[PDB]
Amino acid sequence: ESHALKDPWFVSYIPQLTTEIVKNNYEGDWNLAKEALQQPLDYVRTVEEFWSTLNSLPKLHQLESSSTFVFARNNVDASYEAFPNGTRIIVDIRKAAMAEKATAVILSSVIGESVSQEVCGGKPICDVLRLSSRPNKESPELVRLEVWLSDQTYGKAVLAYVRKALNDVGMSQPHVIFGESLFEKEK
Ligand SMILES: [Ca+2]
Ligand SMILES: [Cl-]
Ligand SMILES: [Mg+2]
Repeated sequence: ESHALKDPWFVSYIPQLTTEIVKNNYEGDWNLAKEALQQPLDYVRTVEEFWSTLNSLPKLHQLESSSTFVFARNNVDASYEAFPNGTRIIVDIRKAAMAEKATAVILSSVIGESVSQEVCGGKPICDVLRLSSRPNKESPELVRLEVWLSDQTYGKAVLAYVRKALNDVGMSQPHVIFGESLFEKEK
């Protein structure tokens, strides 16, 4: 007795890219780069499949992979340009011993529709989730989680909800950092 997800999520991994590499090889189109370079993992359709696929991922906090893992609702295009008026919520997890649980909390909150129900009036707004290793000199095991929203007017409220969710299960500054980045600004 599987439990269906509200929507299926297409899960893949992509190599690390840069604006210049995408400009020079993929006509500036990050979605084309993704289509050209991704490897599929699964199209998750049930709660059980979600957990199976998540548990199969590399330990990004142990530098097992340089790839970005993407979860895309209904296989939506995962480029900024496919999110007009959108924003990204960034969650940086500095503490390696918290990365797996933070990832589980954030991904399950969205894929299980808690964010939609509790923040967005039941409308699907969070349509892409990304997960990457992003070490820096201050934080050599940093994992970066991104939540991409189709409508920037929900950004502050989604951030607050996800922050509270993490705080409630033991994860707060300085172990995790939150930010928001409008797609129109970044572009
Ligand atoms: Ca296509
Ligand atoms: Cl915090
Ligand atoms: Mg499958």
